[PDB]
Amino acid sequence: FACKTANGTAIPIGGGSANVYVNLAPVVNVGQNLVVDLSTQIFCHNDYPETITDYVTLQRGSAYGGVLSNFSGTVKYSGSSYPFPTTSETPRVVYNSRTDKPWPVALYLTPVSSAGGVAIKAGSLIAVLILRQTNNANSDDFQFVWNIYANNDVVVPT
Ligand SMILES: O=C(O)CN(CCN(CC(=O)O)CC(=O)O)CC(=O)O
Repeated sequence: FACKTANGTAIPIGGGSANVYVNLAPVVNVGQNLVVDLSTQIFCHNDYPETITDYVTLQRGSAYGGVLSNFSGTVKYSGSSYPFPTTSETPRVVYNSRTDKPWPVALYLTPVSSAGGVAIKAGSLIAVLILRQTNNANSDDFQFVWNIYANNDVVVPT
């Protein structure tokens, strides 16, 4: 089991970490959601699908910088919604193919009442998402750590 980002950075068997640089909507009004869809940026595959089933969770998601200060969050994982920053590990998603498939994570971020101006600075760390990978054969328990960085400013107009 291994993962890759949309620009080709890999995390190999056994886990590791990588940076993910994401374009964000440059403006988000009070009452609207800023969507950070990681499913178009993070992909994973099972190397030996005839031999083993791999299981994948969002073990935890943390917010940083302007996301932590200026937004109220939820994370959708494989169709279900949870608080973001997270308070529990999600259910497991099955990976059963050598073809890379999306990691089905999206953040829904709406401005807090105090947000105004540049609410996320371009280049800043906005999130760390920990993917936990297990399997149905042995006790392997691997962490794939995704450090999410903003490519551009996000403005909340005032
Ligand atoms: O997980 C696999 O793909 C192969 N499994 C078999 C698990 N299968 C049972 C079966 O194929 O009859 C679970 C499944 O139904 O996918 C071997 C193992 O026990 O580690």
